[PDB]
Amino acid sequence: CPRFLKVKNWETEVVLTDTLHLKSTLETGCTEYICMGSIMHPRPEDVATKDQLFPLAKEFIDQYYSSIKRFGSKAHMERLEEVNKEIDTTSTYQLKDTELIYGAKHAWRNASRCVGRIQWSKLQVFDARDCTTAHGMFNYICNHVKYATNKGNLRSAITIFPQRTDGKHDFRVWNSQLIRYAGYKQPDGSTLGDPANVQFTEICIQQGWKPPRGRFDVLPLLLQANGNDPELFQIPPELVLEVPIRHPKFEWFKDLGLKWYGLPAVSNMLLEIGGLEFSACPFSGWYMGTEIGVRDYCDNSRYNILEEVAKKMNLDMRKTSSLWKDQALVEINIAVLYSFQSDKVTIVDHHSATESFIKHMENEYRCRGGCPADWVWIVPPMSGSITPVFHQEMLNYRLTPSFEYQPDPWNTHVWK
Amino acid sequence: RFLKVKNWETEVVLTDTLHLKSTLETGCTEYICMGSIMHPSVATKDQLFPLAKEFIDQYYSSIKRFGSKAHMERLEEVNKEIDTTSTYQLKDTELIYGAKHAWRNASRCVGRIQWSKLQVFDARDCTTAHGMFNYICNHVKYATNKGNLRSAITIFPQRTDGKHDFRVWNSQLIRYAGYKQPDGSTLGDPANVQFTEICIQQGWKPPRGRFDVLPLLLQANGNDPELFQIPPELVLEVPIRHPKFEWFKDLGLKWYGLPAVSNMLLEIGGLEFSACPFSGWYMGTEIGVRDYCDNSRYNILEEVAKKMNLDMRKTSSLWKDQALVEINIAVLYSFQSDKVTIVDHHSATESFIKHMENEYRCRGGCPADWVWIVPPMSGSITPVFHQEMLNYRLTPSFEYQPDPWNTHVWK
Ligand code: HEM
Ligand code: HEM
Ligand SMILES: Cc1cc(N)nc2cc(-c3ccc4c(c3)CN(C)CCO4)ccc12
Ligand SMILES: Cc1cc(N)nc2cc(-c3ccc4c(c3)CN(C)CCO4)ccc12
Ligand SMILES: Cc1cc(N)nc2cc(-c3ccc4c(c3)CN(C)CCO4)ccc12
Ligand SMILES: Cc1cc(N)nc2cc(-c3ccc4c(c3)CN(C)CCO4)ccc12
Ligand SMILES: [Zn+2]
Repeated sequence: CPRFLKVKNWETEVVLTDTLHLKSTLETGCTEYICMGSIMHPRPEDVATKDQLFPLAKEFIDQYYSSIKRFGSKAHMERLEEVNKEIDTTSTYQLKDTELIYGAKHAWRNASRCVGRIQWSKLQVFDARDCTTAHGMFNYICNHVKYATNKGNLRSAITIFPQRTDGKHDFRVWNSQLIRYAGYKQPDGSTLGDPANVQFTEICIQQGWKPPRGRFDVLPLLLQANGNDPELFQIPPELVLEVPIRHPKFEWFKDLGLKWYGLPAVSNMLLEIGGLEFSACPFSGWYMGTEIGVRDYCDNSRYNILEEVAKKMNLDMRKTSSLWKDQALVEINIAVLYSFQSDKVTIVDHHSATESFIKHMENEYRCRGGCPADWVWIVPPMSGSITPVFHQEMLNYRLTPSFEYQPDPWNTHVWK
Repeated sequence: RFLKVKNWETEVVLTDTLHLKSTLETGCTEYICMGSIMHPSVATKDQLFPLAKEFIDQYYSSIKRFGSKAHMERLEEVNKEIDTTSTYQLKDTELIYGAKHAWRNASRCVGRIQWSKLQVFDARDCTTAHGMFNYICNHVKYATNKGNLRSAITIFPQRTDGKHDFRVWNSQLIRYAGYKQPDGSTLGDPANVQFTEICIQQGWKPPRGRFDVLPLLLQANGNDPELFQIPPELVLEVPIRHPKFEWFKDLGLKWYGLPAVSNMLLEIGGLEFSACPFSGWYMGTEIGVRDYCDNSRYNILEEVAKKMNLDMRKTSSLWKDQALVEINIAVLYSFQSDKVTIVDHHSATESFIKHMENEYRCRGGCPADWVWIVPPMSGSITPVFHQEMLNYRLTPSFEYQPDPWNTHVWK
């Protein structure tokens, strides 16, 4: 590996120099002969053995004491010794509160696919490592939602449940986000509600949930403590801030009956710090408008929102070259942004977010020596080339602490 | 080993074995991916013969005559020719095969379902810039075809010692000049400001309009390049108007019909063709008229939004996005109305998915660069957005080469 790699911005001609990639610890999936940059992800018995844990913990503790300008100190050496004794005698170790907070913020700071990382150091960390039951998890999650929502002035936050021990006592949130709408596949094939959530909805109903069978039924929480079987809980509806979607010019848009929830809280990823694995760690921020997945709702039978909007706009839907899909996609995204701003719910448009990210990326190159960034996920899903990330070259690599994918729990769980 | 790629809308999984036959580096490593870097990075007798062999082998394998009589005879003939001349010459059949397969292997090209329909013009006998101009005129006339555009490539003599290169200095056969105004705005096409100044310094007398077709600057056998004017009756153009906004035509915009890329290098069996202009037809989003100045301060993007009376105070109004869609509607509407071949990004990406399926079935895979295949607008409502791809470098190939004015020893 060469010591300095350059990235160029082809609009501004600015060149940045990356050295931070020398600190990457996980494989990308690419090789010198093949690039897997567009692959989305390139057993339970296995937890870190003692001998695998030692070097990962040292690397994290070193990095932590380096960041607080205490590298090589008495404090640093005593912590190393203390961690090594814990691993020696218990096969694991416990993070200090300060290291837990540092590790969670840097897992976000290192998330190469996240365009909102300019915010990385303003993360509220909730330590739920004292949790023991699904009821306790529900309590912790309700407080998280209430704190993060903050009556529409959203605050990014993470709640960290106990780390993995032997792999048979994992804490898991089975939801993919804390707030999602149910989806119901009808006998004739059409979809009621959110088609993205049909499978998990079926699991909840299988587990005993009584579905209202509407378009916007907030799913229950499915929570697993200490490897036990997961248990169902209803989020108090007053904790779920929602926004009705309307359009600033099209009076008929509201008649589509659409709304969306304010808080994106992803809960099916894994947080890795110093070799420790926090398999339940829901984190939340606020939305970028393009993320809001209302366009895939069915309006009726075979017409989704995108098509219905085009019909109501009276666009020519016969030929594709009329760009009716593009026109309707813009109007939907205009409606989303206008509705959140009107109700004073935090949201960011893709122009502002990518513009902030470029400034963040420059600051990180200057102050940190690099900024891992996954162009394939950073560029927004519409109007790519008119955002400043499109012509920005990026280097992708995996730093630790990190957020990682993990198997869906229903595939791996051993039912009691 | 075998590698799988999933489409997350259709859940189709394809299995890639063809990447195993790749031997040029991508730029990535196990620890750093350079998928968004635009370019991450003469032949001796010893280097040449294995490359020539590999290509001859795959050629005779493709015509199902591997290990045949004529196959063995060709390897011996090529080997002897490298030994005595330090290079070798491709047969016409091989030249056509190689050119089509360089297109087939262009991982960044969404239009490759057409790869086998390519008219190849052998210009390896050319000796002078005048001859290059002749070959290029014939290429343009054939490819334009009164608006029924036909894909084509013209291939000039291969590199020898590196001091006698043939080069087309233009980036495309047809482009508009760009004039940086002391004002501060740009007259004409801002993307061509540098080459425009090189043409002026070379003696071109600029008309200083908005749509001045640049002269050809042609370099034969390493000599200094020479200027030529393409006959205007050969340059097919389309006035840009809008099917609903009658004021769009008042922006006075137009574009040329023939995209013909002339600054890339074609590599076949170890031989290097530094002058090989290739042309097809446009995808509507490629047409970079949005970056024109309408006045001394506002973009076509800004001018369109202004005439649509959009709110341009805040980005969240998405005025840029709205105007961008309307400019692309007009481009497509204008080419179709004038019966000039064009493809929209929905049809093109849809065709590319079908191309991938074909290629995985018959070839074992298809190298594809997601970063370049996804169109520059409305990405997620095209079928390629959710299509996983594998990117790898197969030869024959089209390659980047430095601008000739940074390497040329002037005399
Ligand atoms: C504060 C406002 C935030 C915004 C606007 C934002 C924006 C985004 C967007 C637009 C994506 C890609 C979405 C997609 O492709 O569908 C993303 C991905 C991601 N975000 Fe952020 N994010 C925010 C906060 C956070 C926080 C607080 C965390 C964690 C502490 C986080 C961690 C991640 C990760 C790990 C990914 C990649 C997920 C994956 O690989 O599957 N984000 N973010
Ligand atoms: C026939 C219709 C064709 C269409 C619609 C088409 C479309 C495109 C598009 C949209 C791009 C990317 C454009 C950009 O990023 O600005 C591209 C790239 C490319 N095209 Fe095609 N193309 C066509 C024909 C051809 C032909 C005939 C050749 C050569 C024989 C070719 C070779 C290439 C190459 C080499 C690239 C990548 C350039 C690079 O690596 O820098 N294309 N094509
Ligand atoms: C905190 C936060 C705020 C926000 N506005 N967007 C976010 C988007 C993601 C995200 C985006 C894509 C994605 C996944 C998560 C899940 N992985 C595991 C599957 C692949 O797809 C995560 C967190 C977000
Ligand atoms: C290559 C690539 C780049 C990028 N930026 N995002 C991607 C997102 C997905 C994705 C994954 C799961 C998913 C959906 C999208 C949404 N729909 C289709 C419902 C099913 O859930 C797949 C590939 C992506
Ligand atoms: C034949 C044909 C038809 C068509 N419709 N589009 C095309 C686009 C390209 C192309 C696209 C992008 C690009 C470059 C060329 C030049 N390289 C050297 C720098 C990187 O940028 C090439 C050929 C095309
Ligand atoms: C990462 C990436 C992906 C992609 N799909 N396309 C890209 C195109 C360029 C590009 C490079 C040079 C250039 C222009 C575009 C055109 N304008 C900006 C005039 C100046 O020349 C750079 C990066 C790209
Ligand atoms: Zn890569």
